[PDB]
Amino acid sequence: GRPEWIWLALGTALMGLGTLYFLVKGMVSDPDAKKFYAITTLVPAIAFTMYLSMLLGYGLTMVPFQNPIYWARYADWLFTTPLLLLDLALLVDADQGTILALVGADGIMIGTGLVGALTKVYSYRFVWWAISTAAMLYILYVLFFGFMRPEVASTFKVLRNVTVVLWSAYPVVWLIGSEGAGIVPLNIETLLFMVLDVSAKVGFGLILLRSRAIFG
Amino acid sequence: GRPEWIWLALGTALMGLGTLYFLVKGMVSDPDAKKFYAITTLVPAIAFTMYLSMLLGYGLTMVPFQNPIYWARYADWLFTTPLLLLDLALLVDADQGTILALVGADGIMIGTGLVGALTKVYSYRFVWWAISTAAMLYILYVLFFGFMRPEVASTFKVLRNVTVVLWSAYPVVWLIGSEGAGIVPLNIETLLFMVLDVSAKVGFGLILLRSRAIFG
Amino acid sequence: GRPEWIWLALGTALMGLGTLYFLVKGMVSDPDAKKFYAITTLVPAIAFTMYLSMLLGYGLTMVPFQNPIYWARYADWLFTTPLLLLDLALLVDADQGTILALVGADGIMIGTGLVGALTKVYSYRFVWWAISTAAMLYILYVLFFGFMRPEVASTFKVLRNVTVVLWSAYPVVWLIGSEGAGIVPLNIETLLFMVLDVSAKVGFGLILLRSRAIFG
Ligand SMILES: *C/C=C(C)/C=C/C=C(C)/C=C/C1=C(C)CCCC1(C)C
Ligand SMILES: *C/C=C(C)/C=C/C=C(C)/C=C/C1=C(C)CCCC1(C)C
Ligand SMILES: *C/C=C(C)/C=C/C=C(C)/C=C/C1=C(C)CCCC1(C)C
Repeated sequence: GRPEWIWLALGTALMGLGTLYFLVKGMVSDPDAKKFYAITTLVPAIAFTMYLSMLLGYGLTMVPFQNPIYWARYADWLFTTPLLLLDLALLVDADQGTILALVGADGIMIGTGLVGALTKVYSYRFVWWAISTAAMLYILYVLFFGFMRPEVASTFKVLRNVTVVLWSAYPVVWLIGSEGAGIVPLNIETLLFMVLDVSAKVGFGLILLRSRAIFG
Repeated sequence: GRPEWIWLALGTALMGLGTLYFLVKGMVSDPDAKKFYAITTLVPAIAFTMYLSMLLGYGLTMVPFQNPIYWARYADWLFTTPLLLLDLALLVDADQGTILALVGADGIMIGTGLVGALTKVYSYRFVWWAISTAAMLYILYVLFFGFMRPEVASTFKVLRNVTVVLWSAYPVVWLIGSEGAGIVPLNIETLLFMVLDVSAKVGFGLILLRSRAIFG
Repeated sequence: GRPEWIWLALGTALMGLGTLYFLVKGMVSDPDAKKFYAITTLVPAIAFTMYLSMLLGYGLTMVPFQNPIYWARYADWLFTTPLLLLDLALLVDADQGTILALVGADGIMIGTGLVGALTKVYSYRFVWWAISTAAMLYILYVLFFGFMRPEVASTFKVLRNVTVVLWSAYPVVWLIGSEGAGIVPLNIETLLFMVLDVSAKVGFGLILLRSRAIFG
């Protein structure tokens, strides 16, 4: 019924297939590699469920500021974005202190994202967007300045670059889409997030899980 | 007022008493044993609070598909089921990678359980049930195939068998009860969950905390 | 508009400034010290966001028992109180078992706090208050009886004393304020929590982050 259904359906499909691929691929005894397979398989598994929830209409609510807001995205990102950061952190043997900073900053990013998404005073939505963007920028700063076997170095560099590029798109899509200024229709916005989500999840995992960096 | 009150009241009582028993019993210097006492005491403490919430009417909502759904169960299981899995994982010195898989799969199980519980399209409730059951089955697979001092071996075998049997009952009760097909009345369903919950929590803890497997 | 706005605004300001101070101060290579800076900076960062949410009206709901309840407090405390306990636990090199007990007990404290805050049967609100207070008392007991370099000893003693005093005020404020008996107006209650929150967060962090106890 809703025009964006096609992109929700494809996202569900692609997340589903990616999960099954990583699950089959991970069938691995090396403790380190097992950690990467676990993190990297859980990511699209979670996204699969949240995409499904949006397709079926459960992960959608109306916010008066009567705007269709897919809140399920934030339930997804609350878990999947810290997991993706753990993949990076583990590659480089990050100190626990740096892990907590990343995870905590990420929680703030998604939580303020959600508050902004659900806020009924239009102008205040963008205050929450700004705070969330600050947390994102802190995360990007830590990834470049806050942190090594050569193969770990090469793979970390690729994944970090992928991360900086894709993650930076999210706040732009939100600002111009139905959560923000409403300059890009919900249908197109759903498509953008779908492309970003699959790349950031399945794309990312493929690069990581095909590299020898994950073995001790 | 509501017929199931008696089973909510007994569950609250039994969870309460089990918590106090484990608390008194744990009054223990061995680091390993302290970890088991903590996990195993927190479990029925959480369940106590969620049983209380249901007795008092706070953990109950009406879902139109006007069906009384005790959502408090899922707030309980979200924390207590991973904790029970940590008890198992620690016994056998599981690799962190295997722990994340178990915990993550468990989160998916309960989260999709909850979505199914609260879904307003009747047919879709059972799609969520199926996904949750898949996650449960993955958990059971890991417990048997994804993993040792003899006393650890004996105790792990008992607890794992208890786990496989009791946990497998939960999806059956849900399917036939008020969350699913509505073939078994809410009153009887509440009783089944109460028996399962106490066994899976207090029964489980008694077997674990009386074994010498918990000491290094 | 609402009289308590001034205290929400100052709390937001003070939490904001404290976060920036700790962030600048932490600009530190020692792994141990990094852990303390992370925990201690995240704390007022979270509180900043939740104070903002209350100022802007998002973190407030009406509970019929038509009472204005700031639920945002509990979203704050759910994360910040375990973090503050981790600061203490790490100082003294607590066993993981003791950490889980503290964190778990803290989760119960805040969760039952929230249930009480949102409960529509007046008398039952204080049952939840009593359970939460029991969990708090268990936490205080562990801090004194459940647990060392001299500088670690001195700093831990100060922070623990600060903790026992400030934390014990929270249940009293709740009982006499708008969540409980309604003997102290919401405006004054908001002020009390603001003073307690800043002391418990910024005060606490200043004492910790100025001590040499945080370096290995
Ligand atoms: C698989 C999903 C991924 C990698 C999602 C990343 C999402 C973000 C980095 C979102 C950031 C946002 C802001 C920085 C501002 C407010 C809007 C958000 C939550 C989209
Ligand atoms: C103390 C509580 C325990 C051990 C609960 C275990 C609960 C489950 C294994 C529930 C499983 C479910 C499914 C597998 C399908 C959907 C319905 C659920 C959530 C009951
Ligand atoms: C920064 C915030 C801090 C340190 C908050 C501490 C809050 C508590 C210790 C609250 C305790 C409560 C009870 C013990 C009973 C019910 C009411 C609560 C949640 C305020």
